[PDB]
Amino acid sequence: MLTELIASNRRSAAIHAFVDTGLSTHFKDGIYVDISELSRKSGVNYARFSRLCDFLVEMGVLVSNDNKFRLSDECHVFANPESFESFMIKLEICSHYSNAWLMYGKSLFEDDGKSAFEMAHGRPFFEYLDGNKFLKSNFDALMTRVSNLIVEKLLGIYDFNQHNRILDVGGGEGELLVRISEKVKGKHYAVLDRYSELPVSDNIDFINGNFLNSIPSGYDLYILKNVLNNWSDSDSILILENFRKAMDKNSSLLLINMVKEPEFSRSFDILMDVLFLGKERSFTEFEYLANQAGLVVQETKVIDQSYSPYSFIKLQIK
Amino acid sequence: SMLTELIASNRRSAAIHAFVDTGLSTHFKDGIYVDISELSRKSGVNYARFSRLCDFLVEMGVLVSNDNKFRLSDECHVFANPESFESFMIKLEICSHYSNAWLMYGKSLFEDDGKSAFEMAHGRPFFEYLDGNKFLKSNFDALMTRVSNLIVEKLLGIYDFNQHNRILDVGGGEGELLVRISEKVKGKHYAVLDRYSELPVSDNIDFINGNFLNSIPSGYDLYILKNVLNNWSDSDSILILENFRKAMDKNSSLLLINMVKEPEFSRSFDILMDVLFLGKERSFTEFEYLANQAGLVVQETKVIDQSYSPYSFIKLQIK
Ligand SMILES: Nc1ncnc2c1ncn2[C@@H]1O[C@H](CSCC[C@H](N)C(=O)O)[C@@H](O)[C@H]1O
Ligand SMILES: Nc1ncnc2c1ncn2[C@@H]1O[C@H](CSCC[C@H](N)C(=O)O)[C@@H](O)[C@H]1O
Ligand SMILES: COc1cc(O)cc2c1C(=O)c1c(O)cccc1C2=O
Ligand SMILES: COc1cc(O)cc2c1C(=O)c1c(O)cccc1C2=O
Ligand code: NA
Ligand code: NA
Ligand code: NA
Ligand code: NA
Repeated sequence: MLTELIASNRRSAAIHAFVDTGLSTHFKDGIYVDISELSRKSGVNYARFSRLCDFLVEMGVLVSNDNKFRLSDECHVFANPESFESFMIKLEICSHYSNAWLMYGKSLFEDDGKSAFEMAHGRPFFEYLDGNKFLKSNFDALMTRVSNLIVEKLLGIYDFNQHNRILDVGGGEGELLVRISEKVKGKHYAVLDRYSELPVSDNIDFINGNFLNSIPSGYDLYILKNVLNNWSDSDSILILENFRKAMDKNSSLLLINMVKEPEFSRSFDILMDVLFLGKERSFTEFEYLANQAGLVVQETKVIDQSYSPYSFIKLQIK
Repeated sequence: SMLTELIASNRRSAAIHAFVDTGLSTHFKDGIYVDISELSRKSGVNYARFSRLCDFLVEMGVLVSNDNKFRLSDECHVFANPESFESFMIKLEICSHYSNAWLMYGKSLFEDDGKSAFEMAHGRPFFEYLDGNKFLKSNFDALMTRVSNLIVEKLLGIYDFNQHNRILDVGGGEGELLVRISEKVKGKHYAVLDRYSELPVSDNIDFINGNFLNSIPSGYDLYILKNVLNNWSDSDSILILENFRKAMDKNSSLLLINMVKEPEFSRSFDILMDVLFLGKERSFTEFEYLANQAGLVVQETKVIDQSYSPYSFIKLQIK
């Protein structure tokens, strides 16, 4: 078993070959595929692609019957190139992620606050993405897709209608607030991120800002989704301090994050270390940082997403 | 979820790599419990960040956690020894050259030029490329030396090497298999053929710089071909075995020894052979077919059980 654990990478690489080529897009709506006919149609090598299909059956990605193959129920997402899972495998084993992982070991002996990613590429993750269209488009697309998947549940567990002026900080392409604004109308909607060129969307104010320097005041609802996992404890407190300075007594901050729970994998925690010198935090750790910034936890809920549990934390100023 | 953690399979390999390649794992010898605060003080590794990696290694079953200390699992004792095959395996498994080969795998399936994904990434076939890369050649040859050393006792146990006079190991690399056999089976002539820019030296071994695609030398009564055919197409595999038939007389024997594909075990190795070589992991049946096409007869077959994989042992003579 230990040699196949060492060879874990091979599972990721096999899925990449199947999905990144678009071969998986021939397996829509649970159809059984004749690999002989797929080979003639697409010009993929029959015998060598048949061998990859056998390894995908072993992995449980494909199901074998009547001398054909279908995607498993869970793996229907691989037939859709717009699926978050399609964008995830495109990034997971890309050359930039690989080269960052190869600096991980060395990064554990350095104290200069440089991520494994920065050691490999010469700039921190988001600064590097500014000059790399492959990384930025695919990463921003992944975040747009997971945002889209949480909007319904989020609207369900919190009354957005009470609020007037809403700012999503580090909101990226602004998918979260665009989808919220279609359901909760007649509000003011703003999205802050790092924009070389401002996005444009009906009734969205896009702001080019820096949440390490300042959060703009005069909003009664702030959102910070999947940002703190990219930052040290020190940088996290600084971001939360900037919220406290921007917020008055009536303001609310919705802190929304993939949350660390003992039953689930630590693999994401380690990726945040490699890419950002960040971490996946528990409810307790998030509460500690918030208290250090002079904020108080007024509500906590868990949102069950398919891939991971999510922490919903409503914060107000002390 | 299960699907997102399968997509993230690479993270397991990378975590093991960071733990072993740094030599951190060499602090966990003899199943001792390590205090990560002490290890940090001694080695200068970040306590908090290394403690998180240890928790992932516990999840994987590489480490065992008791009273805020960590030991290697019984199975993973090998990670504390930098001479172990497993140490060399993880240093190659996610190295930049293997990674870049894997990123060409999908594209390689639409080409019919007989270029491996490795050659598409690097501009030369695997072994030709290793001639100009000491990192890959030294670590690959070291891995092969370690797995050769692990099979020698079982091999001597299942075959009578003492009946033979002149022994050639073809593609024998650093010559570890014949060096270890020669310490237990004395008074013989021992030769090792491979691609040598400079000939290795070892008491009573004749190292030959050769090419088994062009010719194999006649005048030996025992020939060995271990873990070579998995690096070659069916066509090139047949050519290698024909070259043996042309080298052999009716009294010659060839021992064809290979990791063998059985349905109970993972297809992951078969796919690696495609990526690196346009090779494949073959069944007993497939090996016997290639041998028949080359004009060789199966005298004997056995299975050798190694910890990680089954091995095919096939004795061949000419028709
Ligand atoms: N200093 C900074 N100021 C503002 N935004 C920043 C920033 N550093 C990083 N970001 C942004 O932080 C985001 C992290 S990814 C999270 C995106 C979005 N909140 C979602 O959950 O889907 C990226 O969009 C990145 O561009
Ligand atoms: N054309 C060629 N002629 C001879 N040896 C070759 C060759 N092409 C590759 N090789 C050798 O084939 C070997 C494959 S790895 C097997 C090594 C050894 N027999 C063992 O089992 O441990 C390598 O040592 C490589 O250098
Ligand atoms: C670098 O990857 C991420 C960074 C984030 O800030 C947030 C997420 C990710 C992910 O990779 C990710 C993922 O692969 C699957 C589901 C969710 C996420 C993130 O939220
Ligand atoms: C390129 O990898 C190999 C080529 C071979 O001819 C034989 C082996 C290998 C391996 O990679 C390998 C491994 O990773 C772990 C255990 C055994 C082997 C090979 O025998
Ligand atoms: Na296609
Ligand atoms: Na990612
Ligand atoms: Na050469
Ligand atoms: Na040898």
